[PDB]
Amino acid sequence: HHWGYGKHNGPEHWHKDFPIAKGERQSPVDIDTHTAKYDPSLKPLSVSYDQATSLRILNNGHAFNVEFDDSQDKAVLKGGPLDGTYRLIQFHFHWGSLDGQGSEHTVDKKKYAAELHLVHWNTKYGDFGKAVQQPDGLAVLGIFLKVGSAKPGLQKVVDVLDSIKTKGKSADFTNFDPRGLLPESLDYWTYPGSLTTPPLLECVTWIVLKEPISVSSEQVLKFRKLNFNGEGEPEELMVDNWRPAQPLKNRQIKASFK
Ligand SMILES: NS(=O)(=O)Oc1ccc2c3c(c(=O)oc2c1)CCCCC3
Ligand SMILES: [Zn+2]
Ligand SMILES: [Zn+2]
Repeated sequence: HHWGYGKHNGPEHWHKDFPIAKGERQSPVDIDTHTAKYDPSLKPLSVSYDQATSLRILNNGHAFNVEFDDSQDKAVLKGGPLDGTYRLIQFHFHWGSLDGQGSEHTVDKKKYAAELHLVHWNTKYGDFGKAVQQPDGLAVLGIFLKVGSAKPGLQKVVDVLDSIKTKGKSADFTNFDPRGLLPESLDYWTYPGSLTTPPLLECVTWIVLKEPISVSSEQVLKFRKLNFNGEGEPEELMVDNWRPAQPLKNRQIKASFK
């Protein structure tokens, strides 16, 4: 039926509605450190979020995301394996039913408690809608979350989750600075991939940071209180909203660090 993350509408069923699910560059993938290739040509990432303008946070039934005003050339991502400028549009997370799983990408088969995705679109295509139709239309910055000390910058996000527990619930979320979610180092791995939820378009240049951010058990726990269902319906806890690793095929994962 409508795709989801359940046993009867989850990732293993998506290909029926979206044939590309079995494509040549699907995401996520497992990053093998034995085969990752250091590319001395890769430029450092350039992140300019000082002018980022958050608008609201919403539960869309697949996860929760914070939307940004992508009108002006405000918050942009450039450099790295990218050509041109990419505007930040929104960010969301993927997490598990327990600390031992939740991330989409894995490193040497290791799974993290959650994964943060900052989505950006290539300005040369005019708008977000037209970018998804191109192989270099989007750039998603992926950040792993491990359980440990608390991340101050994430507190504002977790404290507001109470008010958007069910699908359809939205809340104004202004003045949130995404810089507080970034790790110390910007070293990264990169490869061409796709969106990890339907429509699964292969229009993403993936940039996965090597350094995970630390979040407390208390913080991650609040993610698990959200629901997939809308208000006034069978309760189905929003947990394990991640897609398993997909076949690497003929792709090569490059590293910006030795
Ligand atoms: N893991 S992820 O960043 O690829 O997740 C997604 C998957 C699909 C979308 C889509 C849209 C978006 O804004 O963020 C997305 C993030 C809107 C329309 C394009 C396809 C669906
Ligand atoms: Zn080796
Ligand atoms: Zn995602």
